[PDB]
Amino acid sequence: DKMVTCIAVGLPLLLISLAFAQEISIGTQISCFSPSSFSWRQAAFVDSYCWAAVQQKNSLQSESGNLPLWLHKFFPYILLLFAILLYLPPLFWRFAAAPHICSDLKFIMEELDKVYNRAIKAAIVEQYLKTKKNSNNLIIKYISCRLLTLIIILLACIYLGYYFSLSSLSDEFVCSIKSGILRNDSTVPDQFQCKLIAVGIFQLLSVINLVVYVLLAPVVVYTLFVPFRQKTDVLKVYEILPTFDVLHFKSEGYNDLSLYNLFLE
Amino acid sequence: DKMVTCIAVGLPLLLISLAFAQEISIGTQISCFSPSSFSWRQAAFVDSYCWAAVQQKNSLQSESGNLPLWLHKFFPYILLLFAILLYLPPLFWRFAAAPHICSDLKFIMEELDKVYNRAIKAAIVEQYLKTKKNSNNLIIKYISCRLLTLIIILLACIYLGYYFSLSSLSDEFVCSIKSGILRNDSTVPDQFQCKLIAVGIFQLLSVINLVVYVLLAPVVVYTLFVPFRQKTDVLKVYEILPTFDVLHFKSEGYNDLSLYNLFLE
Amino acid sequence: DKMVTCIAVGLPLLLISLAFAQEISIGTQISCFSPSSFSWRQAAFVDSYCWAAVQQKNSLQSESGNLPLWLHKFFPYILLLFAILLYLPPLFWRFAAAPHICSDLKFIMEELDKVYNRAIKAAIVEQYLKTKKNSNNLIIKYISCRLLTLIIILLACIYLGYYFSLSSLSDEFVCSIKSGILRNDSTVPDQFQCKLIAVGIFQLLSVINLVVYVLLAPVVVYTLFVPFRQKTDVLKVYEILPTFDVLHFKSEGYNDLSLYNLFLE
Amino acid sequence: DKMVTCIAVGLPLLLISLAFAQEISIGTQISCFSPSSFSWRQAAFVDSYCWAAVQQKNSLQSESGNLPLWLHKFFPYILLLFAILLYLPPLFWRFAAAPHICSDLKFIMEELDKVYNRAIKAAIVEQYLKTKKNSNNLIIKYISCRLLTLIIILLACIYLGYYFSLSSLSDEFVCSIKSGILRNDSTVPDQFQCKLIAVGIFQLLSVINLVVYVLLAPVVVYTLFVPFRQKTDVLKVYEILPTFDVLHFKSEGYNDLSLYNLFLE
Amino acid sequence: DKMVTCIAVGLPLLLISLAFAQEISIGTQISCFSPSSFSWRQAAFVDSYCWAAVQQKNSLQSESGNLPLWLHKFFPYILLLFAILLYLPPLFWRFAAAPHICSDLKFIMEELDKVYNRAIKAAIVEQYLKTKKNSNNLIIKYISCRLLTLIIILLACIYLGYYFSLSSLSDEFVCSIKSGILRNDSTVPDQFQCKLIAVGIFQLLSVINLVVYVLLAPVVVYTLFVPFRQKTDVLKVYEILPTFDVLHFKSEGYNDLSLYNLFLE
Amino acid sequence: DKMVTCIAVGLPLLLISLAFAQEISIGTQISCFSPSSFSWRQAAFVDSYCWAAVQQKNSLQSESGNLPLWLHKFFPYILLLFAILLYLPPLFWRFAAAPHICSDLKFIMEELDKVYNRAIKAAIVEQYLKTKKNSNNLIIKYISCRLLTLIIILLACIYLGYYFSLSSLSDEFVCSIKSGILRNDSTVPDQFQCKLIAVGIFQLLSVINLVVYVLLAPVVVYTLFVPFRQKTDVLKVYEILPTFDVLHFKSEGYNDLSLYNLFLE
Amino acid sequence: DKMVTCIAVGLPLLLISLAFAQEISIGTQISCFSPSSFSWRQAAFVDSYCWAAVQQKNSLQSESGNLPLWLHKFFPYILLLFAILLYLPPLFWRFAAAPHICSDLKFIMEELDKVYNRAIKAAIVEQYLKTKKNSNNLIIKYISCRLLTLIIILLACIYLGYYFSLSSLSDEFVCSIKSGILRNDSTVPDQFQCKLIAVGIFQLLSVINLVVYVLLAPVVVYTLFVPFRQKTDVLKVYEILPTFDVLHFKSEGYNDLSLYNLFLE
Repeated sequence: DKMVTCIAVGLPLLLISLAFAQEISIGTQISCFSPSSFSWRQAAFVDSYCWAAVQQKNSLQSESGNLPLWLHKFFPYILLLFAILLYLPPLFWRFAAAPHICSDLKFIMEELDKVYNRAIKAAIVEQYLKTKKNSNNLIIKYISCRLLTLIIILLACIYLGYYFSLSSLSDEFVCSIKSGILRNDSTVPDQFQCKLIAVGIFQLLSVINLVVYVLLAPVVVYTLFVPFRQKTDVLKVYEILPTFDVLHFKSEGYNDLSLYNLFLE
Repeated sequence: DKMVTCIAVGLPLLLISLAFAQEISIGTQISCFSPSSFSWRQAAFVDSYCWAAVQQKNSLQSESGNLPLWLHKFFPYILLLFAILLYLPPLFWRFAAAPHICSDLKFIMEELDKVYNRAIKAAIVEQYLKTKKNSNNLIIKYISCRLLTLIIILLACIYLGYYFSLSSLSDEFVCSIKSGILRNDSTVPDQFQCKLIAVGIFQLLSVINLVVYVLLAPVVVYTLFVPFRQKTDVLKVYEILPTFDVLHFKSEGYNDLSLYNLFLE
Repeated sequence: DKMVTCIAVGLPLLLISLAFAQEISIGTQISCFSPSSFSWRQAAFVDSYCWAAVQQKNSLQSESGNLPLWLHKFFPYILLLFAILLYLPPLFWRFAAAPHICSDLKFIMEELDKVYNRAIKAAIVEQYLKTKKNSNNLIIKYISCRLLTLIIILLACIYLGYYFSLSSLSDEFVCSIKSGILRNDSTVPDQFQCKLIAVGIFQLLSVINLVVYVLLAPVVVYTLFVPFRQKTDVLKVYEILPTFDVLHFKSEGYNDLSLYNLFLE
Repeated sequence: DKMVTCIAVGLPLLLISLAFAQEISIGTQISCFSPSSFSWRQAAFVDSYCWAAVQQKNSLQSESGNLPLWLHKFFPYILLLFAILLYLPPLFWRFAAAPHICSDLKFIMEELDKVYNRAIKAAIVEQYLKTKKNSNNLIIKYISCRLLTLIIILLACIYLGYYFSLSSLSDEFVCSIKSGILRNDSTVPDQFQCKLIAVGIFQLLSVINLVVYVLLAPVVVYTLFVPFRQKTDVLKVYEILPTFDVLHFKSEGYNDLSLYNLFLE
Repeated sequence: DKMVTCIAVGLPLLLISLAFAQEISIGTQISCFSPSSFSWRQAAFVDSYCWAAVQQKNSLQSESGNLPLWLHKFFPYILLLFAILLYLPPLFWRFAAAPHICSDLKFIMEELDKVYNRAIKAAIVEQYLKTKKNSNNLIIKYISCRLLTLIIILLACIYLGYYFSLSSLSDEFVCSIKSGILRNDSTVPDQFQCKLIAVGIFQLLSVINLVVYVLLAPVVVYTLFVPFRQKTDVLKVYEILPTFDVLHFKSEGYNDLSLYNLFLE
Repeated sequence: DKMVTCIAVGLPLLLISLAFAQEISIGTQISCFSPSSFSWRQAAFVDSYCWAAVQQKNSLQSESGNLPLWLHKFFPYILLLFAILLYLPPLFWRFAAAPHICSDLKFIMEELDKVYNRAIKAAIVEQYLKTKKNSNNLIIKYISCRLLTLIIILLACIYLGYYFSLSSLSDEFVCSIKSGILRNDSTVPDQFQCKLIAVGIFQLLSVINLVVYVLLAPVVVYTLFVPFRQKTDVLKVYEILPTFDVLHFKSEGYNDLSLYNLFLE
Repeated sequence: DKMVTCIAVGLPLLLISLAFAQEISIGTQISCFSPSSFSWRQAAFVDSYCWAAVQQKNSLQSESGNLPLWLHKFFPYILLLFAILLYLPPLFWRFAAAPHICSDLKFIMEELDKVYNRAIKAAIVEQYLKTKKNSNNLIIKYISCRLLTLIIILLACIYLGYYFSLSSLSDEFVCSIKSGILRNDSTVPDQFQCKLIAVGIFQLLSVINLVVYVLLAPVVVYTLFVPFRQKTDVLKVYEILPTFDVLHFKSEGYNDLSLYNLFLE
């Protein structure tokens, strides 16, 4: 549990703290080039016009190549989704298996105090491996979120891995008010070479979250390999090995593991 | 309870966190095109004038087609309503059935310790199925909110499903101060091609809440199908099957379900 | 209690959350039309002048018809009053009847454990209906707030019902600085067709609170009808029926209502 | 206690919530009429000059009649004083009589369990009226704050009652920089017809707090009339009647008042 | 304790709430008269220049009379000092005498239960006045803060009493940039009749805190007069009378003072 | 402990509250003299340029004398360091001696209840002075922070004592953009007599923290003088006298010090 | 534990408080030199353009020498990383060894109460050194983070040590809009000698965090030297000496270390 909950608590909390670190350094959102003192409010109009008309013109206006790319407006907006989608398998395990694993904890704790009163009588345990001898496909419904956590983290490395080769010239784009000319065909200049403020802190943030998840994907791969090195195959681990390390979850007793020191002599 | 409370807690909390994610990225609300440096305050006057006169002119001024459409001013305002209307059936069940289901929990817990002291005597339960043999239309008054939660989520998919085909050209609209000409008929230009700032984050938010509710409406449909696969029809499930899974609600005991392991041998 | 406290907790909390939803979308408060770049501060002076001189000129300056109507300056200001006036009858019942109803709860709980020890002896209750046989006009002093809650909710539907037919042209009004001409009679233009920013979110908020209270006034009317269908008239319900449903208030016991299951066989 | 603490808790909390309702709708504080684009900062200078020179010129500059009236700068500032001066008699009673009334509560609770063990023996109280037969002028030191709460509420109705007849033309006042002419006698215009922004929400707030206190002053007058209708004069109520209703303060027991039901038969 | 802690808690809390009441109504800090549209930033430069050069020119530039008077820049800054200096003697008594007075409370409570078990035996106390017969100059180290609280409150009435006769014309002062002329001797006007914004709420705050402390200094004088009217001089009160009223500090018992009612008969 | 923790809690809290009192009255940070309406943004550019180029030019540009003095940019920045460096010896004693002094407290409390049960037997203690007869250089590792607190407070009086004689003319300094001339040698004026806003509240804050620490340095000197007047030299105080006053730390008992009253007779 | 947790708690908390001390004194982020009143919004456009185009031009535009150096945009951004990377080894030890060291604490506490009941019998312990005689490479997996904390702190002194010799002239850089000329080749000036606002508080913050870590790196080196001076080599310390000082972790008893005082006589 603890090596799983370490990642499953610290990593979306890391990503939401990093999203807030983005959110402090916002300032404004976009700047456009107003044509040399024609007003103040017309400049903010053109700026908000082009920041609203990024997604809208499906034709070619930036001549960038695959220019319908939605121009990375949404990194707090995407990172919120990715943090809560990594947060949902802990919520699923904590709201659909924690009473059942608490009953399993009560079972193994009455089993260990049964061993304790067997040692008290030394001044039945033999059946409890047979109590967990059945099929029990139900703990494989718990193991599926451990693969489902690898699913979102793998595509995040493909999502942010798209963000590097995007960011050559996907920031300075050319925008217009063509329907503004369509009113009068008289006055306003056509194109304004605007530019987003965001990639100065966004592009060098796709170093960090990418290199964190790539250097942690084998740690989540390693979550499905302790069931291989303790005499049982993945078809046969069904109840023991997803409880055997979970025997170390809450606490122990004065002789839960000191018998090994006692049986040593 | 738990598969119901999972959705009924996480989903309006999702929608209110997404409403706050909208509320951080507001900035301003609308920009209008002031006619080339005639003042500063007259520009904000025209801008607030047209943002106040969206709903008012019932005649044709945008030439958009069904242009009395109220121009999506209200998405935090609508989403607040939809979050609290999804929040109200949990409030109704928690304030009108939780003492009665707590009495049901006390009844089934004294029933299970009656089974426990029957096992203690092995070192009356036979009547308790007959205690719940009556009509009891009262739990069908609890099942109605499970349909009433499907009611609001279904129309939300029709509400946001309206929002896509709306958003072709329901953003750039044309506005005027015609009563301003009616003062003097002298000076001010007539029409100003204003534009809302909102749909750049609103329209690509009607992807998310739509696709979440469509991929969760069969999960709320599935809330009325566990009463079909356990030997009783929906006319006959009245008390057992809305308590049978609710037997797994708070906790269990050392032998509430370990008898199956004991009766196995 | 619970069907009463459901409304009496959730509805003024709804109205104060909706007042805060108004308070987020304020922006500015009013815009006026400054005459074409005569200053910046004179524009804000004229704007604050007319937003301060709404109530003051009792003569006809808007030519609107019943134009001394105070021009809806006060909807957070009125809604705060209406929320706290709906909050005061719960405060009155909780600070003037909750120790007495706690003594009533202690009386009925010693009555039910008297029934319990009567069942223990089966291995005086007959007097307790006569303990509550008197006049007791004092619980009618508790029933008066249930009518007093209907009083404020009924006039709120007449208050907001006034707000629809008001809002035809009670927003664009004409204002002046006539005493400003009285200084010099030289320079300033006379009238400025100002306009409030508020009714774009205020008028379509008098849909919501109106239709909520109209669809909840029969629910508060229904609070005085359970005392009619249980063999006693409103002159004779004095103590039983305002305690009979209040017997279901805190909790019950293992045999407070399981005797009906026991007496069934 | 409870009918006293109802007012003494809810009413200064009402006035401080209403002061904060003023504090949200502030905006700016005063506007002055800058003479037609002479600068921006000189306009704010003149505005802050006249908002600082309201109290200073003791001679006649507004020609309003009793124009040294300090021009209602201070309504959050005065209302804070009036709220804390209504808050101080509850603080005085809670910090100078609550241990002594807790000892009185301990005395009457050991008196009622003395009655309880007298009823247990039925399977000395006769002295306790003589324990409270003395003079005890000390509870009259508690009754003085009930008159001292009427003192501040009465003058508040004279304070706000002054505010109506003030507000005819005590808002638009005329101000100058005469010492500014005394530098050069050259350039600046003399008088500026400024105007406070405050009375649009201040004057129609002296409806509310006035009509609340006038419709609650007989409720505080009624706090000194229950000691008249229970066989003792105000010279003779000294200990019984300011404890007799305070017998209903914390709670009761199973037979603190059920003896009346028992003695009925 | 309680009549001391009433003042010692409520009065610096009053002064810090009044300091925050100042802190809400700040707005800006000073306005200066920019010479008729020479820039915007030069106006704020001159304004911040003169608000920084108030204390600096020790020569005569205001021609006010004793014009090195530092021009009351510091009333939140001074009032913070005066609040914490009135807060420090409660901190000193609570951190240097509260365990010793808790031991004194434990001593007098075992003394009163010794009287209680003497009354139980009626079905040694005679030595305890001799236990407190010594010199004990140590409680005079507690009485010194009661004089030290009078020290700061007395000079505060001389500090704020200086503030009235100051405020005739200590607000409008004349300031320059003479070193600015020393650059070029060409362009900038010399003197600017600036004015502080502060005394409109500062001077009529030296009514309030002055008249509060003057009407409370005899209440702190009265703190050293109860030791005179109970048979002992101030040389002989050393332990009894600073504990005799402190016998009424925490609570009492069922017969701590009801013996007087018992010995009455 | 208590006379030490009084200073060690109240004094860095005083300095951080005074740093926040600085932080409220910031406003802007520096003003520069823009040459008579050449733009707005060039003025803020020059102002931020010179506030960034204070430390950079190591040559003579202010002609002030020892003008590389870094111009007191850092008083919240320095005061934060000095507050946390005075906060660190309490952290060191609380995280490296509080369990050991809690064991010492447990030892002296079992010693005092050993004296208590000796008095109970009157109806071994003689060894406990020999238990603390050894060398114990380890409490001298606790006494070193009491000298290390005097170290930082002494240099603070030399740090702020430098700040007075600095502040003659270390505020108005002359700055330029010489590399700006190096672009064109055409347009911009060379020098701008800027001035910091800070010393109006900074210089008259080096009165307060200086005079507080000078009037408290003998109080920290007095922390190493109680070990001289109780029969042992500083070489011999090792365990008794840094525990003897620490015997008065948590509490006492009914006869921890009342034996002196008992042995008096 | 405590000398380790002192640094491991206080030092990243120091660095994050110092990062927030940076975050309060931000103001703006960069200023550029707009060419003499050509607009307002074009100035902010050029400023945001060059603050976005710092990293982008990989060719020579600053002529600084190794000018692709990314120009220290990221000191809250880097310091957040360094604080959480110093925070992660405490998280690793607290989530992967604290239950095992709690079992070790339970083992040594039952060992000390075994010594206690041996002393009670004086009115088996001999095996417990042999219980910890094995290899136990597992505590060397705890000692690796103590080296891994030295890893990040060592490179931080090389990271900030790079920052001094960088900051000669890595602040004033030259930037252009060359693609802006490529539109028209007509109007805009080419180069703008902009300058970062950050190094006035950033460069003299690389004094502090550098000199803190250099004066604390031997304290973390000293964390691996107590295992050398207590008779065992680093190959043989495996369990005793990383538990021997951890015997002083939670608390002790009345005779856990008072036996040394008892065995002294």
